[PDB]
Amino acid sequence: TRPNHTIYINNLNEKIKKDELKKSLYAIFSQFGQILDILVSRSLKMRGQAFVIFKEVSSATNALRSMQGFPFYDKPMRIQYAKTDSDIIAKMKGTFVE
RNA sequence: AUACUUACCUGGCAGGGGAGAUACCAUGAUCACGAAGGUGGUUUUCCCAGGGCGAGGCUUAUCCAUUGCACUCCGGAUGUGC
Repeated sequence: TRPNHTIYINNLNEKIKKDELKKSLYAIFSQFGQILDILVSRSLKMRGQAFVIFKEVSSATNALRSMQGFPFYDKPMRIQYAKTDSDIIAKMKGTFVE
């Protein structure tokens, strides 16, 4: 609930292949700012989810506000801030601990 | 259909890995203890050829499970090709 560089997206369509999903998330979410990375896995724990990492928290906050509920492959997107900093954010900060 | 008989038409030949090495066994080698080797085994190194076993992995769809906070791939099942 507290703003973050990374947004967490769930309720994604699980049928969509990994590169396609990264691709289509990039298209939609660059409109709000510079993206450092989009992480997708199709494993059991991680399917249906993506982390979009932005350079600025303000882009993240605007991306979260605007896209909340957005129809994406026949499913509304659920978006939150990530609970924890993404490794590349934390290393940028010197906050990083293994 | 099978076996033989006669007539007619036809008709090449040759083979089954190869090459090394073997200290050990057999061949109980005809000259005062002995050949070397060769041959046949055994073991082994090359040239390797066809099979056996299929651990693992690649690919794609049905069903089942999953609403999951990660940043070291990575749920289950079943089937065509690899």
